[PDB]
Amino acid sequence: DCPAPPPGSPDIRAIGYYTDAARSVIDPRLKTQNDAAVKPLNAFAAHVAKFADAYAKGADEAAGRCALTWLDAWARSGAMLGRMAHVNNDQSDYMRQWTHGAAAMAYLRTQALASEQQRTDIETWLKRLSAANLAYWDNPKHKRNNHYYWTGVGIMATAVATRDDTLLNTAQGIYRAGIDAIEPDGRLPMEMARKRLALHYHDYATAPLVLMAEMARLQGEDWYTYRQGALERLAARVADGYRDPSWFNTQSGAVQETATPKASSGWVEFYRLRSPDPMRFDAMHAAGPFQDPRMGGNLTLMAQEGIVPLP
Ligand SMILES: [Cl-]
Repeated sequence: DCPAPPPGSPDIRAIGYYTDAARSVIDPRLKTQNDAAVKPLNAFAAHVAKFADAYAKGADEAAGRCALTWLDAWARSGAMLGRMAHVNNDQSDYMRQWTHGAAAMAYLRTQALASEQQRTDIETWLKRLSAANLAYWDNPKHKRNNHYYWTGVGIMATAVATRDDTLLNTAQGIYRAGIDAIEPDGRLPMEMARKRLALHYHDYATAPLVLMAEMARLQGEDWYTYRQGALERLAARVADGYRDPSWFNTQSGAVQETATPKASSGWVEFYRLRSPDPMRFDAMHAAGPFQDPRMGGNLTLMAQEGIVPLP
């Protein structure tokens, strides 16, 4: 039931796989190469989320403890705190952002079961990852698109799990940077620049923003009041776009790739409970249930049961 914690190397060597300026067309050879290079990272995320979801079913404290054993093993090896090797882009940094998010979400969900040593080990590691991922964004040449918002997932989950007001403020700034970037017509310009993937990337940018706001409810706060309505305009564009892509087609200059909502689209499971117009999200909700390790696991269940199971 609990496989051995897998190796948590300090180092990452991921491979970018888009061929065009708009990062909208995939080179399948490079995608296959990247998949193999980052398999340990994706496997770690998938398993800690699987264990957290199993813990959330109840009567399975062993599953929660399994997630903590895996997290503690990576914390003790200094996983991801070494070299972010750069081959053709910053894919290694993006992988550290997403994997920190998965790890921090799993810790947030399972930490009630942590030993004293596991809390110290894991929290120290998650704070070191927060600082390292934040520092990446100090260079203004790193464009603060959806990768920046995704960085906020791990920072926010670490902030809540450690009750760190400084990290909570940092995460709030990242969330608000995304909200502030929404234009009156609902677009996020850096995601609209992704041609046939413009809808996909508006969905993918919405995901971490919603998840951050949902984690803020764990501290009693309602982040949807910040620039209230702006996130709704973006979310409504996404839902509309799955029905009729004509606005994304015109504004992006490309016919959108045909796709069903999946995985991280499960932000809708939370957001439909917050929106003033919930029923407009029914068609996206019907594509569920939604699971994404980078968001903590089963979004459909967490929206009903809460992100953190209670003991
Ligand atoms: Cl290298």
